[PDB]
Amino acid sequence: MKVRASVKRICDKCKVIRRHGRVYVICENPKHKQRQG
Ligand SMILES: [Zn+2]
Repeated sequence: MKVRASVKRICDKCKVIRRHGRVYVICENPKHKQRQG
């Protein structure tokens, strides 16, 4: 899975996760819930 997206942290609550060659962006703020790929 690959997409032209580079989910980066936005505020002091988002965290970039690392999984099967995949990445996620989870945060208390729902506006920062992103995921690479
Ligand atoms: Zn955030």
